[PDB]
Amino acid sequence: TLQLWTLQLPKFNPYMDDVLGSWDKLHPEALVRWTDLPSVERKLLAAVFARTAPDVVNLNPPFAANLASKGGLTDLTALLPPGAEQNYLPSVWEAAEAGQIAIPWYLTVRLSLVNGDLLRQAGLSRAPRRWDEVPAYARSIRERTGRYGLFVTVVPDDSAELLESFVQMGVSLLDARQRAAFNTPAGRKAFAFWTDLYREGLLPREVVSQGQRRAIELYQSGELALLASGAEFLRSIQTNAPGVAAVTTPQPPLTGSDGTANVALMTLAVPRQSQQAGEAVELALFLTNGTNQARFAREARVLPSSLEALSAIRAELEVEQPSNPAEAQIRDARLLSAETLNTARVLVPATPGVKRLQSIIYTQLQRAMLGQISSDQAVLEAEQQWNRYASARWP
Repeated sequence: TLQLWTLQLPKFNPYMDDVLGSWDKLHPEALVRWTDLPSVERKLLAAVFARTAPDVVNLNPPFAANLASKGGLTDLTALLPPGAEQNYLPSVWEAAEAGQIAIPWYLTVRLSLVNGDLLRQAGLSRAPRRWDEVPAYARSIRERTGRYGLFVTVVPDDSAELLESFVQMGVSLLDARQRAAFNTPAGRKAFAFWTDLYREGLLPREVVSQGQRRAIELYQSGELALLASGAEFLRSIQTNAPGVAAVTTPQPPLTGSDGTANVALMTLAVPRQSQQAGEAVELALFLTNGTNQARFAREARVLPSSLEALSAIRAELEVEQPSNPAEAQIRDARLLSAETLNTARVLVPATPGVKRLQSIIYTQLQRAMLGQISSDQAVLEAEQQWNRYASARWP
């Protein structure tokens, strides 16, 4: 039997129950036992210590790089059928220094869910689309409505949107040698950007202590004018808070002057300890073929990495006839995500130790937002702490 490990998937039990069921009908010799987890490295280490490593593991570019730098992922090129990469988007297939360590699965382009009713209360007609327009926008929301314009968490190991904003703001995080590269005019400007927003009462005070689940809660309460989220969460807004969804419009995500948006890549990898690597590759290919990826794109309102499924999903969206405004809203969001994908890139560099770097930056930025140190003081402390870590790991 094979053990499949997926990341943060309750709402998608029926999808998994059918596709894995189909797999079990096709491959009775390698039945799948599925476990979904949130905190992934601790559980992989325990299974590998017991010499019971899973066969297919769901990863993202940052975590996949930490594992592959240590020789833990199978080079799939040896086992992949010839012309298997032809079935995937080339930009996302090549998004995996240790060879081909992962097969692309699905991906998400997050949009700006804008509360249009809060905008009219603030005397605004639309939400900003670039970060240098965020302060003026946030002030108008804060003073005329009392609500908050946006919510970006600085809890060290929560969402990476803050670190992604650094990249969108032109900040260079690491050089070749893995040394700190953000003590630059861009990095100091980015640190001051977030410090000044918090100190001026423009951000919710709990951004230093709560993650995107609080942002979700604030938007559904009508207390957040812009929520960085995808199409799938829009349907739960429709059910949980119809008053807010009725005045919600999907909008392009916030970017920097370069325009690039972020895309969250989900992949499937085969640990080197796996004793059924060939069957594991077959399972990863089955989960990511045209039919299964298209079906998951519909049920999850997500974008696939399969060319066949991506074109099929784009085609269904262009000719979909929604029966009510709710379905039309969901169609508008999914279509905007599919259109944004042509300009979106992966922004957190798929390098080892990026979560250590995120934690150091978020911690120092947090000290500056609370007024315990200056912004430049946070930059220096972050730079020196990262170089402490980087000299020990990569001398």
